[PDB]
Amino acid sequence: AELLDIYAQRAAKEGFAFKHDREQYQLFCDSFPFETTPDQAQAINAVLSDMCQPLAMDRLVCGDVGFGKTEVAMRAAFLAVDNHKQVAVLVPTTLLAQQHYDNFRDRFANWPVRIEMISRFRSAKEQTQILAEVAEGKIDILIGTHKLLQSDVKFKDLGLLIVDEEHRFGVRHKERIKAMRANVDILTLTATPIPRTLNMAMSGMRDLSIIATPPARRLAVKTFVREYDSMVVREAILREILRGGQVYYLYNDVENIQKAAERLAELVPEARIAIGHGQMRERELERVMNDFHHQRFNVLVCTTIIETGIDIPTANTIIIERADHFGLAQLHQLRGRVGRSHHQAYAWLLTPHPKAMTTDAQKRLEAIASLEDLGAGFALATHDLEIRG
DNA sequence: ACCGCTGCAAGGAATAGGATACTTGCGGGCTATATGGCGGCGAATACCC
RNA sequence: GGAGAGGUA
DNA sequence: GGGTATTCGCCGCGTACCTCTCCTAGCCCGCAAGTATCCTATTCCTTGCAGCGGT
Ligand SMILES: Nc1ncnc2c1ncn2[C@@H]1O[C@H](COP(=O)(O)OP(=O)(O)O)[C@@H](O)[C@H]1O
Ligand code: BEF
Repeated sequence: AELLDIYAQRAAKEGFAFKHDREQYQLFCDSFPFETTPDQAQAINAVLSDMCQPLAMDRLVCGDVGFGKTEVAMRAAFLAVDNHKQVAVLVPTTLLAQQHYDNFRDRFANWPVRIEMISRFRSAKEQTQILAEVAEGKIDILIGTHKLLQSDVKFKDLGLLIVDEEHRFGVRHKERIKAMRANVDILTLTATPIPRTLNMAMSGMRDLSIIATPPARRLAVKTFVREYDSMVVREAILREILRGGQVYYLYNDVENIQKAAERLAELVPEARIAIGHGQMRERELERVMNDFHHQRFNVLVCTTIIETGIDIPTANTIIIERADHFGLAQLHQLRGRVGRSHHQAYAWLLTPHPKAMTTDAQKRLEAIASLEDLGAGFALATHDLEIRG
């Protein structure tokens, strides 16, 4: 009955056709100072052909982290601004939202087009101005979190929508963003699908694509599943400090993180530490993110806001503290978030007492330890299927 | 004497764990179709006048 | 209490 | 009617003792036990409205 309200098998849509100029797109390729992997090229060809088709997309590009997936979005946005179709981008954070903001600014500091962000960082006074500008269409590239899906943003011609890290998103988020215009091209970027989406990809009802081709210098990431030792963490911190890198410290607490920062400072007097949590006024958060870009302090304690990831090649090691309750997707994503460089990264994993571990925690840890190699996220997602169900 | 700010609830994503509705085999409690034995004898038909 | 089987004189 | 033959069915078949076993069938409804499921918590994130210093 619900579908009979639409009077179609999800088929009342006619879609849209994009026009691409081969020379213009080739010029944008020239503005990209890199060479894409063959599977990245295949994904580019598939997405460009699909948008050239007069139908709307729902395409999964589920490849492992560190495979330059974002550049596919960069080129999609370039072809969107070629048509001037008011592209919007969604990510469930502010850190990676800022990362995408600056990346798009870099991609379009040569191409005349307007890129901006709308999130908690912006004041409402300028949020209203952003909404007015996107109502008149003077803005083409917007980056922001769920503020857009609050029945407040107005688009003269909403023609392209982008979503990153489909995981951690509840249902009806995609429906709320779809409600505005049916024939918009949906580009679903992600690192790992949740079981339902992966099963639907298997069904073939949604377009799917995989990029099993890592960059040249992306060597593996070492992993070490160890019991709670206060010395391995210190010596690994020193190992990366002598290397000249940044350590990602995970503890997953917003109360004892304060004490833990000074505790690990006493453990490692050589370490310069900043304190990070999502319950902060965000001014010092962006300031210390800038500091991290400058690597003035080495090791950062943080909650799961780090999961989205703005990894710098300088960072080459992650030490966690809680290893009893974390999903396999998160484990693999934070494993692969490190790197983007020629240098061998590391992933030091700290576990509390083995007998305090429940059976499922043992299964998760043994599974993540069993597999350690490139192109491991997709197979890990397949294994997570039949586990989470 | 008006305002933008902080802060304090309401609703999304990840784990453990008891309650409790659901399913099942029973134990006692109850109700309701033959075929290898003769002999004697008296009554009951059959019969053919 | 009643049936069935075997046995003794 | 009547004297007769033929058939049908009922009646009957020793006394005393010892050992052993087994004695209605089937349905049905309460009921004990065992279980899969559903609601109950914890941790993270991003909103929406009421106080509130400050001027
Ligand atoms: N084929 C390649 N060769 C060398 N470096 C690459 C290649 N593809 C991507 N990179 C680099 O690796 C980084 C990966 O970042 P990102 O696009 O966020 O990857 P992912 O989205 O998979 O995490 C990019 O910033 C880019 O500079
Ligand atoms: F979206 Be990614 F993994 F940078």
